[PDB]
Amino acid sequence: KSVTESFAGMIHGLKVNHLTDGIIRRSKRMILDSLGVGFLGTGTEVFHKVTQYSKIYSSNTSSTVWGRPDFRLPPTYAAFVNGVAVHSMDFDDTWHPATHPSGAVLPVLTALSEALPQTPKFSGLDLLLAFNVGIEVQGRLMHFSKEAKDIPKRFHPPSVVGTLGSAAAASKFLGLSLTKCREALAIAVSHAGAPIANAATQTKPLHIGNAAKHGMEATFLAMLGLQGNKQILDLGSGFGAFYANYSPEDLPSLDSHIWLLDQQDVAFKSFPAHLATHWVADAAAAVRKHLVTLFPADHIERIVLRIPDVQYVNRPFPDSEHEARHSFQYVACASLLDGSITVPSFHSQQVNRPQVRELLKKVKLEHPPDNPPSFDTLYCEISITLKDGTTFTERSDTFYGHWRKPLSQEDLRNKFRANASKMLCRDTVESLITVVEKLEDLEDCSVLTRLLK
Amino acid sequence: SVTESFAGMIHGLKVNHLTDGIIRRSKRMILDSLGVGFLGTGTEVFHKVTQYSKIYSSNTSSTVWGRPDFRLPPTYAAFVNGVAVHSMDFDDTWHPATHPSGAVLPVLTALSEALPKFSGLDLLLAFNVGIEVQGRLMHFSKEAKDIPKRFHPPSVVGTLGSAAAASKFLGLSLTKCREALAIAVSHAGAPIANAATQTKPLHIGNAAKHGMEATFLAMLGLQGNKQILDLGSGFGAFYANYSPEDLPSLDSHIWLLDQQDVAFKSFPAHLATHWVADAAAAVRKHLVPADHIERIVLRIPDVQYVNRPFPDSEHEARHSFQYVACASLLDGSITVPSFHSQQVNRPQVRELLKKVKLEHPPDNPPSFDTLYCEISITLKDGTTFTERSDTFYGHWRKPLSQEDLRNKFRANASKMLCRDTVESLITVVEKLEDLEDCSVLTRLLKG
Repeated sequence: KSVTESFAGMIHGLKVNHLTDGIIRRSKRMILDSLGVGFLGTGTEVFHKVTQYSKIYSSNTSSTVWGRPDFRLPPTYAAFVNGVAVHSMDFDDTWHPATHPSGAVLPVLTALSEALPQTPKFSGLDLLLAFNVGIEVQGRLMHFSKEAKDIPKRFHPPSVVGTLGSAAAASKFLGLSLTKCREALAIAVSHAGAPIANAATQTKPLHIGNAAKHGMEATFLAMLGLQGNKQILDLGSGFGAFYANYSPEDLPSLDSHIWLLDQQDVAFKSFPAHLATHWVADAAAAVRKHLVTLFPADHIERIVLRIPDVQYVNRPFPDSEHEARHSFQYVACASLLDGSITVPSFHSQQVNRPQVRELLKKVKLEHPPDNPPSFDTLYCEISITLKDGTTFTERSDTFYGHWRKPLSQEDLRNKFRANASKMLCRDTVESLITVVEKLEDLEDCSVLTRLLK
Repeated sequence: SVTESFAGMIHGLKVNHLTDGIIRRSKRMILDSLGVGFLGTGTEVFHKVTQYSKIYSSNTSSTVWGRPDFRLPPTYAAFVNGVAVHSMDFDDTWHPATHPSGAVLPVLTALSEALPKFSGLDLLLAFNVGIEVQGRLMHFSKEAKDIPKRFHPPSVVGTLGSAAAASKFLGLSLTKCREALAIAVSHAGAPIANAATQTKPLHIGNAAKHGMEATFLAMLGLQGNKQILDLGSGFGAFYANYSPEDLPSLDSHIWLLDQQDVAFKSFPAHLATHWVADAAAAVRKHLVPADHIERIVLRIPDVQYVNRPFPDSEHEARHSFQYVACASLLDGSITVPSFHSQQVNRPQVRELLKKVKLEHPPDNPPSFDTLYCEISITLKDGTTFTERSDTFYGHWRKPLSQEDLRNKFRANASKMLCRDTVESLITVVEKLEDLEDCSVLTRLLKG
């Protein structure tokens, strides 16, 4: 047969009986983190704009807009705005090969659980199964091109593999047949193109939104019988259009299948910025220990960041939240000036402080050959020379939260608490934590969705 | 920057910049698009996209061309109407390769209805702005001159052209036009493989839809990359060897449509097969005998997604060099019903399809501007006949006359509309220049 048919086979064939306790732990962590960052993102300008746009549409079915119990959107637009919320602050999870896999799946399954209830109630295990199918389809697909393991320079993966992950999760959750799962994937491929250039702008979050949206839309068109190319995932003129040196492979038998999450964990972010800057901040946080026992900003000779050549996060003078989130230089100098980087660190009011500008003017980037542009092998080394000639240097190979040194469950819960506390009552936050941690045992998925408002 | 140059051109151009040529050609393009859309509203693809779209409703709405019994939001109205226009791949063709009219006209129509007076000149201005933007974008990559092999141009340049036309028609500021383009870029990716199947029409639909959506998001103030058209990591992500250039100053600007006409199709198939049919129609003149032929050799470029020696369905038949050749030989002509399943899988067609050999000489590159088709038929007794078509009637080198294009419109639109309504549409489009309000044209689409 074909690789495309293999993907349809994996989506259709996988059952709750194939889920492992490891992927269930990782899935519950991913879901809790995604909900927290979404709730936080509901306060952004981007989420406001996408909800003001979406509100003009209405349907016979509708779904919750996270944190805002006063209005509902069609399931498509609800998933759209919720994915925007999770990716509104570049604060959701990161995986390897490079993508942001949770934001494109969870809002879709939530909207479907509300919008299209099955005659048998949806269970937490059904949500986990569809979630892991989407997470598996993306990533399993990314291993068909080596460049997917590097930080992207052409297309933004969450719009490419995230869209097909959405389609796979929706097809699984609703219960589509083998060939309709295939057709949902083939249709989603024609909704999957978006460039990396918009990463530093107000548009970037919509890459998750549409990824959540379009996949669902493809599934709907697949249910109506709309057909696509039977070999869309193993043609260079099909899905392979998004990757250089595309090299697809058949999927393994379910008897020999191993979930990707059981072998490759996700990284969780501590502050809302590009993952590469999490190395920068860490290195900066170390070197500041030799300078501060307030930072002596008035008399610093220079700041040197040894960091790989990722141009779209090379921003010596960012103006907005979004540019600061994609700025090596701002993250380094802000960590040096304040002593830590958190959410308010990326407010444009804070980014444009005169101390930030004067210290920022001193930041030099250096790209040594030994460190490649990849979240798995990237490092950051920071050197600060004083006007008196003294030079200090510290290096970060792995930061707390990276898949090599993951956040503890307590720290991930506390991130969730701090984020959700702007939208949810305390008791709602604690109950939602409980429900997600015990999601595998949840007889009725409604319990989770009813807490998102 | 080039991006700012596009925003400048879109905002700056006025009705007074419209030329006699681009108006004549725009009226031809619009009439053809309406006819082919009405024809396409009877297809399964239109059914699928309207059964999907009907679930959405908004404060404003717009006409569904073949189904006046309900209304859609202008977004979904443009979606399904563009689908109808591209439902059987019988839209027009332009150079560099794209299908620029199908992605633009439904958007301007839905906007004139949903979000009100717009004049025929305002419609023509926004339409030509979209067409111009598509042309200028395609001139930034060499492969745009060729028949596509990775992305489907109407989903890439058509999306930004739609966004430009919508932004122009609604009246967005300079920077909001720029932002509409930057947002549209993030909605613009679709591969050529789905060209050979039932999904293909949606590439126009989404191109009409997403462009409009981008404009709406721009109107709300959503920002994108201000130099999206100057980055290979931006719009250039869709092209090999992307090399953008500034647009000429309005002091020296020339419309592209005024220099490069569009080709109009005679039968619903990929434009390349229009060479094949023409050549085939010639060679049978020396024969008119399906059972007396040794072989059929069809010289034609290496375009794999129209290389289907044994098609299964409607969509493969529309993308089959071999089927077009064999149907032309058997019937003497190709018409719309020629692509029905019972006509594709008939035994005479199969007996000839088994005989078709393709040859790809260097003289044939995969490009609509330099393509030719040469067909040779050898009989079992050794007799060989050869005929060649370098340009077919309807190609921009031999464009369809007004009589033939009007008759195409009549034949197609009459499937859905009362023929007197068809004549009224002929007059209104022919006289669009003097039309006080677009309402007159859109009312005729109620029928």
